[PDB]
Amino acid sequence: MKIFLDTANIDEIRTGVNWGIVDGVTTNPALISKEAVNGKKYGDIIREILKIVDGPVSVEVVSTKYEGMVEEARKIHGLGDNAVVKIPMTEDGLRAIKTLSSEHINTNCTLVFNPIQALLAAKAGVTYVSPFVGRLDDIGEDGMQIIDMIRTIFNNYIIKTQILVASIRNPIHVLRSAVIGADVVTVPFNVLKSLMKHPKTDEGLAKFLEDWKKVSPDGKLIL
Amino acid sequence: MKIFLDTANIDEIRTGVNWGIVDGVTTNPALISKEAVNGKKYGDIIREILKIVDGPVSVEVVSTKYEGMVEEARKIHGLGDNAVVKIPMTEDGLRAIKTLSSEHINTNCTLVFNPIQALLAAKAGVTYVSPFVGRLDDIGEDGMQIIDMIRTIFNNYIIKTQILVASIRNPIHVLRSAVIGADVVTVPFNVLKSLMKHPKTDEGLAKFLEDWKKVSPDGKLIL
Amino acid sequence: MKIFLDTANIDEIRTGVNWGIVDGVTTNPALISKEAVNGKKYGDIIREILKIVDGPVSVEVVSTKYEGMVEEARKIHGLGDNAVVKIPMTEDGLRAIKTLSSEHINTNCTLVFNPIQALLAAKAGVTYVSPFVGRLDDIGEDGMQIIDMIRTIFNNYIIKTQILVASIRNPIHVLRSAVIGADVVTVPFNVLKSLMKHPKTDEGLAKFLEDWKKVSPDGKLIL
Amino acid sequence: MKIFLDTANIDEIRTGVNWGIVDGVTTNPALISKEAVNGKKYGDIIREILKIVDGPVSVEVVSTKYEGMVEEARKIHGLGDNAVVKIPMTEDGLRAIKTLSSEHINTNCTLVFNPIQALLAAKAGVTYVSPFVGRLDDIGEDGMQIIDMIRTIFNNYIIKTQILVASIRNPIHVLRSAVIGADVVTVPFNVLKSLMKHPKTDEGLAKFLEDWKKVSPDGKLIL
Amino acid sequence: MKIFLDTANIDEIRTGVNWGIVDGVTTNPALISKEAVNGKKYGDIIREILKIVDGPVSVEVVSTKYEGMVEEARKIHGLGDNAVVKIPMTEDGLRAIKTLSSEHINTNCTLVFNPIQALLAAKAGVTYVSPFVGRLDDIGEDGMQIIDMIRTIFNNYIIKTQILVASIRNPIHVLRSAVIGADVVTVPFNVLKSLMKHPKTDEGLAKFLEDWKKVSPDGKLIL
Amino acid sequence: MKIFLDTANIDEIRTGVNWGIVDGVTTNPALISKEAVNGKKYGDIIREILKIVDGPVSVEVVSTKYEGMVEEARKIHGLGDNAVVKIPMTEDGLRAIKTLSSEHINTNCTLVFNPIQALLAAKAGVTYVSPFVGRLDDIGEDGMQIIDMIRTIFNNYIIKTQILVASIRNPIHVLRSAVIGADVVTVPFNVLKSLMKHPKTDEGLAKFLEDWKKVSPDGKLIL
Amino acid sequence: MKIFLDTANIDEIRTGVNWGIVDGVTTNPALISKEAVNGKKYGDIIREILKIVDGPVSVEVVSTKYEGMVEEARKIHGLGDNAVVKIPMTEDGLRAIKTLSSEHINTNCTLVFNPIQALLAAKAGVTYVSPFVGRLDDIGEDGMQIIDMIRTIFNNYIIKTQILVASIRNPIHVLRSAVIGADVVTVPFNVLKSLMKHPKTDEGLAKFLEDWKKVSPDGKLIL
Amino acid sequence: MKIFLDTANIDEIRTGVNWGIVDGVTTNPALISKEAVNGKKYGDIIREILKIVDGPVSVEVVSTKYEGMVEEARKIHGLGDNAVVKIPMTEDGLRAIKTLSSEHINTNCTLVFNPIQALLAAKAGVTYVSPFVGRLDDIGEDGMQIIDMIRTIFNNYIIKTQILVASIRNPIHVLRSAVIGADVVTVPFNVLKSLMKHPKTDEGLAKFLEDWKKVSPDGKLIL
Ligand SMILES: *[C@@H](CO)[C@@H](O)[C@H](O)[C@H](O)COP(=O)(O)O
Ligand SMILES: *[C@@H](CO)[C@@H](O)[C@H](O)[C@H](O)COP(=O)(O)O
Ligand SMILES: *[C@@H](CO)[C@@H](O)[C@H](O)[C@H](O)COP(=O)(O)O
Ligand SMILES: *[C@@H](CO)[C@@H](O)[C@H](O)[C@H](O)COP(=O)(O)O
Ligand SMILES: *[C@@H](CO)[C@@H](O)[C@H](O)[C@H](O)COP(=O)(O)O
Ligand SMILES: *[C@@H](CO)[C@@H](O)[C@H](O)[C@H](O)COP(=O)(O)O
Ligand SMILES: *[C@@H](CO)[C@@H](O)[C@H](O)[C@H](O)COP(=O)(O)O
Ligand SMILES: *[C@@H](CO)[C@@H](O)[C@H](O)[C@H](O)COP(=O)(O)O
Repeated sequence: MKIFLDTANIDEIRTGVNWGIVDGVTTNPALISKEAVNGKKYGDIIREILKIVDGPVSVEVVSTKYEGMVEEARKIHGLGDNAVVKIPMTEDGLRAIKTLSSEHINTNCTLVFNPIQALLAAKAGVTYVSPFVGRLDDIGEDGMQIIDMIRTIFNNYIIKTQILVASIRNPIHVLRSAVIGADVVTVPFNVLKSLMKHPKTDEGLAKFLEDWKKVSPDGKLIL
Repeated sequence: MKIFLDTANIDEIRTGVNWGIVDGVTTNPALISKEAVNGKKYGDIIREILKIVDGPVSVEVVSTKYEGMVEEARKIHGLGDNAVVKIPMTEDGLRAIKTLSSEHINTNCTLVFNPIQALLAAKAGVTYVSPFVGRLDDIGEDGMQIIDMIRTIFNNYIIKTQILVASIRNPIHVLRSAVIGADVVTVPFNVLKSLMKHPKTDEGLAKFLEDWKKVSPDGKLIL
Repeated sequence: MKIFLDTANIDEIRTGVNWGIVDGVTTNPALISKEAVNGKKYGDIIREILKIVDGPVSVEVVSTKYEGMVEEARKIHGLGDNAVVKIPMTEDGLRAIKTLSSEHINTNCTLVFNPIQALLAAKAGVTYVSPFVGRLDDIGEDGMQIIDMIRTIFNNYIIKTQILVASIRNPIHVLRSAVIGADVVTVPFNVLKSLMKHPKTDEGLAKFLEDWKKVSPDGKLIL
Repeated sequence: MKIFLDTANIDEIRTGVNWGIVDGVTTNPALISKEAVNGKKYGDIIREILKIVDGPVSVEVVSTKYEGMVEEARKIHGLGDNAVVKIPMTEDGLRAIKTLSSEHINTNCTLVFNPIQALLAAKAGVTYVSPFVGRLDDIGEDGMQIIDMIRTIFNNYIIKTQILVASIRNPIHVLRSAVIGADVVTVPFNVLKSLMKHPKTDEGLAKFLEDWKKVSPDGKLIL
Repeated sequence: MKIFLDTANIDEIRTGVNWGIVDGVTTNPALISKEAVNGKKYGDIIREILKIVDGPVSVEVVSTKYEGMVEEARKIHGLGDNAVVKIPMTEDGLRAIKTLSSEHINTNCTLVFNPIQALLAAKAGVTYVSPFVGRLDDIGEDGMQIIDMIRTIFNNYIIKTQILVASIRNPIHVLRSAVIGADVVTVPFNVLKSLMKHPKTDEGLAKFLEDWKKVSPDGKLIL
Repeated sequence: MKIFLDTANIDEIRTGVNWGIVDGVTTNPALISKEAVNGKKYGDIIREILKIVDGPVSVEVVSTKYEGMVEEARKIHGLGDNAVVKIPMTEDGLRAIKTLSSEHINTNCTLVFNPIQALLAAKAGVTYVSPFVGRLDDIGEDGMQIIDMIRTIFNNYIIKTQILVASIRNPIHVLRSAVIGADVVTVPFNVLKSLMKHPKTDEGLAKFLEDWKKVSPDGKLIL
Repeated sequence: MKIFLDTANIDEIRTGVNWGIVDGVTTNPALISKEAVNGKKYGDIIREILKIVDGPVSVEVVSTKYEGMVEEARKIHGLGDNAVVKIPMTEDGLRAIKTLSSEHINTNCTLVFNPIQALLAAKAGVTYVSPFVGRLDDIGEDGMQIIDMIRTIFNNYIIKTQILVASIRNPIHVLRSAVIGADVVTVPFNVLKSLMKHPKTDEGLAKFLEDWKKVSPDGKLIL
Repeated sequence: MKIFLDTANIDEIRTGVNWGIVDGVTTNPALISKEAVNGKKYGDIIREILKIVDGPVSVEVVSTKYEGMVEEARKIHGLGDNAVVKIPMTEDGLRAIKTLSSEHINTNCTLVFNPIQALLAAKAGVTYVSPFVGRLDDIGEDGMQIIDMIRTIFNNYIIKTQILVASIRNPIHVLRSAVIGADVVTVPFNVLKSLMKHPKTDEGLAKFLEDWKKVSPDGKLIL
């Protein structure tokens, strides 16, 4: 399972990549506008992320019309080969995905909330589909159930579109995604950081360190 | 999963084709007779759909006897290579399917209501079998259970006939067909258009464009 | 399980009542406005339905504010003892239900789309809660799964609010509701009419008539 | 589980009643007309069965209209207190059932092929409902599944209508009805007699009989 | 769960009665004829078992005709109040069971090999029904599945007939009968003795013995 | 299922109670110190919450030693009859719960992370036990599974301690708690507010309002 | 679920009693012989535990013959009304249990390794039966499966013998016993103390007291 | 499944290796410091184990910083080709694993307590990942459930990191690991010794020896 960082915060992206545990980044217009404050331009932020991340970087078009979407998508693609064009699940979005796929531009269909939407995006040739589990949780349905059904549907038809679980809120979204077999999760930094941690890891490390002081006073392993 | 449009209405077909999510069309004598009013003739309707749709186009014979069905099927085949001959599940229909299969004329066995009917159609060599889920629902049995059994039976014997789910009434027939693994669904236009839609997609799109207005006055993505 | 008729059409209600299989009626503002055209007034439609139907008749308030809802609910209550006040699942609607319940005015909480909303309505003391299965089917979620969860939740806490399955589109919504154990279904007239019918009932009746003609050419039973 | 005999053949009924395992009888127009030959009249056949069978005896109306059904029902009732009036699942039949039940005349609703039909018959007050399992088997659906659903539905609502499994063709219909918990099965005579039999019973009897000739030559148990 | 001994050997019964774990006895013509050798008469054997065993003692008739079975059953009854008359699952056997039940003579229907035979014996009023699990195992059918189905059936109808698992061959027949909830098992003596034993029991005692030798060489518990 | 608000924010508590959907409040030392800023005293905050909430108000002791806990608990209890003393799952906490239970002071055992801790608290007589699902989610285990096991354990032993699900982060914790059958959930305000809402409720209300304008221009229900 | 301490060590018993979570004690000749060193005698140990523990205190006989066991059991009973006589699963042990049960001396059958042994002990009238889960684990079978079967068997027959899970090695034996519904677990002291503990309890407690220092310098709760 | 020995005790390792059932060894700082007492040095213990064991030997770094870990890991690697570097699940440990993996130095990520940590370690390229089942049992969570999830996750993504079950306490951890399909278990010596043994193996051997003595008083097989 690949793990993407769901942020436009450059410092978070740097730190996450410096852990070697981040395989790419997803952004969206909200996450970008959060960071485009106090003189920082959205265009510089996008170029900087594309520079520092070796893996895919998902960047969302803002136009709602087919022509504007394909035009913006070609510009996004021109910024670097790791750019992935994020495109909403709409009638025009699907048309744009089909055209862009034929042009060998990688695409990520976003704002997906049920398995049939996901299937339609795959039929259009989309590289990744992003169902939003947290926003489903918000409306009182277990979002992970939609991930499970997409995985089954994609398995049934040997679909090559990757399932990119998005709107992740907690480490159990991540655990359930991995057990289901989703291709990718995208996580906020706070969630990313918690995935490495466990209280018994902390405790066991402290105890081993104390045990070793009985045999080596300076805490080193001299071999 | 392939998605066909279940209509003889030219504008619905034109619209759904232009969306890029319609892989074919199914018709029947009722659908065609609805469009053959105020001047239009059934031959023009059939020829016009064949022209618009690159994928399979299923057209039903009207004869009930073997010889009439085979003669009408050859005339339907003559209209274009993408024509598929729809034939009812009857003794004469099965004989016709076996004859036409040997002539390499694609066939679609219709009016199928249980799994063993579907198996018999497959044994006669039919290209597609169309179980009617909505008409089973109407009589108080969950029509999707028949799709699940047909899928298992066809998997057991490596059967190459495609399951074409028909008499579809709502987007859950479509969801459950995909989870089962049916090869094709054919859907009325009203159903097809709903498949792309979800209120959270609409809410999330409107919110993203509002966020973007905080960094781009004219709502543009300049890169 | 009670079966209500989901219409404001007086001819449909008269017919279903005469069949003896209609235990009540649900209306909403869409249904009522469909009938109050070309002269007929909405207050007259409501009153005629109250007169015809011996069972509960659900009539929805139009105000969105607590004070207006309660005022409208009292005028609804005053039209006849079988009137039930239909109230939307909103903050003001919950407050209205709590007040009307304390006044021994029967209430029906509507526009419910997940099990926790249904629980909230039951906690406000609502007489009936109406989850909309067909509108969930429309957005790609199996609406009956919400009914199943509500039944389990209500069973857990011995809740007395009745589950009134609404937005019903087909006889399998009805079948599954009964298997789950929902208290009420409300159905449109074309669904109601299908519930009695089965092709093997029709076929068996015809056959038994022919059998009887052998021992009695007139077709009567003389005992 | 009560066990009824599904026949109008007086020799079969006598033979089966003579065994102590027959709790009642069901007839229908076909079963009666098969026996009403060679100067034998349907009225005598019915009266004879009523006299010989302590338990319920189900006798089917032939009128298809409400008023004719109620009039035939009362005449059937007048033939004996054990008579039960068999009435088809139609709009007129439901109306007739509701009238007869209020007159304390026992009823049996027949020609039932799905669970919601069975529920409607129970809601009209019918004493017994008879789903036809064999005729469902004939059309490619496992009829016993319908019994299972009706049992669950009736349990959910504490329904007092007895489930009378009809159109029984083999002893596995009977076994499955008992495991489900149906209240009654009605069986043809050939099925009835097979229910007592098993090859290991026969083989065991013969061995014990031979084992006993070792200790007692004449085959007696002198105590 | 009650536990009976399945034998006619007086020494086995005497030994098992000494243990306090045998609740009754079953015999059959094969078992009785094995002990009636070298001048021991079957009449003596039956009387001595009745005297030794406080609980039910099952003794099988030898006639196959109704009158003879009822006559023999009455002689058996007269031998002691704890006598239970064992009667085969046949047409005359069901008739005899019904007659004897009405005479308040306890009965045990034997040579039962499926659940419907067990149901029929229960409907005749039988006190105990004895399905033969070992003989089903012999013919390649898991005999315990029949016990499971009988338990479910008897539970569905609140049947008072006790399930007496017979033809037991090993301790797992016993374990599974207890997990199912059968009322009684009857076991051969070699099975009965095995039920108390387990190698970890034997090992644990020896070790506790050795431990106590450290504290008290005497081997006593002076309190 | 009772719903508590998990906050010490007086404005949130006022608003939640003014919806009639809040059955009590839980606090802890963190939530209280959040509000005890800029001249507001912790003691006034606790008294104010106890004043405005009619249901239970859980207030946590700060002492870690048994004597300090029982002393603080008696002071908390003295502030009002709705006060519940929140006590951590420690050796001294359990001793304090036992003493306080005998004094008829209601208690809430907090910081519970597995089902056996919950059982020990119930054995001590605790009124409520609070397992922390969100903090389990944080460490990579599905916290709701612990709620499920506690419910089963409590069911097994007819335990009267109420399960109070705490550390709730999202509406699916709430839905799963209700399906499991937990006695109480305690939720932050943001979660509380989301429980009432659904996009289809919003949409349906807007549509009904527009439909009614065709029949009543001023949007009122004049009866 | 009752929790007993499985030890003869006086200080462990004293400590666990003072915690309020120990409902009784089990001993065996090995546990006692461990404490009967450096002067202390087994009689003083047994008498001293009986004094400290209000609940049941199980004390094992050392004789292997019926008469010795019954005599030792009467002497154990004489030591206090809370004494329970532990007797192995052997033929003489079962006889002793039956005799002692009639004398109203409470008993505990030990060295039980499968469900049928437990059933036999229950049929002899034993107060508690102790299956050894840890010693089953040692030989490669999951000992908790035996507890689950015993629970089902005892439920089937409304058996009043309490299941006392023994040879417990870890807190998951305890968890699974509670989920199954065993009546009692007996645990070594090391296991008992771990049952109250969890790292997140420790982390959360330390964090709460840190938060409170921001509003109360001396860490006190003044109300 | 490979079986490693989890000890630094050279006498235990020698013994297990001589049995032929030990495929490798795991150590940690606690285990090593237990043996390096009263003269013996830690560097000598490690070297002797590397010499004795032909299979993998896991030796844990003591530094907590990336640079120190890699330096220590290289000195460990240099001691022999069978050395595996054990590295804790921390941010610096993941970085170290990634670096060492690129240097073709085999690694073992330790102190893993949930499936997502195990996934992270596999993504860093670790040779073996060691979840601690016994430490999870200690805190009241069934540690084997984490092994089951890791196996499923690893199967989903065709991950080549081997699952090395650690913190093993009993032979049922071993049994369940094999049923799940874990790649390796590492066991303490007292667990290892039990894996070969079963009381029925011992009993059957004794019996077969007695049987042979009948046909051969010396006890040999002369062929
Ligand atoms: C792009 C899709 O892969 C992502 O940035 C998604 O927009 C977010 O993951 C959605 O998350 P929120 O629901 O928190 O906006
Ligand atoms: C041909 C078979 O695929 C289709 O046109 C079918 O006739 C329809 O799908 C049947 O649907 P209705 O039950 O709505 O006629
Ligand atoms: C009132 C009970 O809430 C009913 O009239 C419901 O409004 C309808 O059943 C909703 O159905 P539609 O989704 O077809 O409007
Ligand atoms: C009356 C209803 O219980 C019965 O006589 C039914 O008509 C028959 O059981 C129907 O059986 P067939 O399918 O064999 O007519
Ligand atoms: C009487 C009925 O309970 C019993 O004695 C049975 O005949 C035997 O249990 C049958 O056993 P076999 O199959 O071993 O004869
Ligand atoms: C008291 C226990 O019922 C509550 O206030 C709990 O402390 C909180 O619910 C714990 O939640 P957090 O994990 O967010 O502190
Ligand atoms: C008596 C029966 O409850 C207990 O003392 C048992 O002897 C022990 O629980 C057995 O445990 P070990 O297997 O550790 O001896
Ligand atoms: C190394 C593999 O990670 C092993 O030595 C582990 O540290 C131990 O198996 C952990 O066991 P304990 O929980 O008994 O220390």
